[PDB]
Amino acid sequence: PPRGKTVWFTGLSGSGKSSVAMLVERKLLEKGISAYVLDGDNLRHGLNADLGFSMADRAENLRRLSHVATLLADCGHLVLVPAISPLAEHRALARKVHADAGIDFFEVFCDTPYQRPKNPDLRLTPDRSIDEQAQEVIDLLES
Amino acid sequence: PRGKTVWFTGLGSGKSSVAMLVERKLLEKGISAYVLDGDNLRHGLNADLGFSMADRAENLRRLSHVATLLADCGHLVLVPAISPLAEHRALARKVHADAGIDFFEVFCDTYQRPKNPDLRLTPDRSIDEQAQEVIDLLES
Repeated sequence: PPRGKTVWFTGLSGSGKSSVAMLVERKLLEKGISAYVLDGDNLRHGLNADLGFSMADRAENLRRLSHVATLLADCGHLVLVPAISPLAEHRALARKVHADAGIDFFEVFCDTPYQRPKNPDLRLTPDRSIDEQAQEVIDLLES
Repeated sequence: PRGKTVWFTGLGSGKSSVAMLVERKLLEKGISAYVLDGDNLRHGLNADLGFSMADRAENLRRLSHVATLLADCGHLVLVPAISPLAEHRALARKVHADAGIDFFEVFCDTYQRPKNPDLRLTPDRSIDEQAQEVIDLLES
């Protein structure tokens, strides 16, 4: 069965990660693509209910989130992950988990101890409308 | 359209074989089935866990949530479980009920024996017939 891919959105709270991810989801579902917004905050209620909010627990939450993304992508989904992921190592580990799974991984930086990504696939900035920004993610996936 | 979980339990009892053959037959019919293997999850998602009593319980708790997540995404989730104890199965069941996902317990007979499974698979049955019995349950 077909395999999906992951778009990982990193950036400070208030940078529009969840808004953009949700609009991309809607636009992809209209396309007939099984898109899915994977939010770590939701996972915290069930799967990840053992974790707290220490830095170590946040790293672990993200490590787990990257494996849930590869699992959903293995199941065919276009996974959209809005996660602050402030450390480069958070994003590097998620990238490595995807490489090992053979799942394509796109990093989108929603720009405003946050370590700024040097080489994202796409950098979004607040001049543009959320609709425009969503279309830029869509253009990235279709390129 | 929400999926469902089939939870296979038993001792070599043919659990992973029936789970795989059901997946294959469902995939041929255009049904999005998926075999969710706890040991595979231990190499990735659950790589933080050891093998203590508490760890084995946590591994099952997490597996049950992964199943509900996948079923919520529309998959028919097939779980060749290592869940010898009744309380294990009960926890998995409760997770599914709390999520509003239908849960089917399939006992691959040959450890606390299931008292009230949806289906009992008997070892005299050719594994084509066993998988077909599972599919018939799912299609009824």
